[PDB]
Amino acid sequence: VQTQDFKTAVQPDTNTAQLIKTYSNPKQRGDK
Repeated sequence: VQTQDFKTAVQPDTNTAQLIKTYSNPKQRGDK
């Protein structure tokens, strides 16, 4: 899972979110 370019109030790059993204959306690019 790729990290986002920068953090946002609505979308923080939390470890829990990245763990959920493994099965929810593993193909997200992360390029804003």
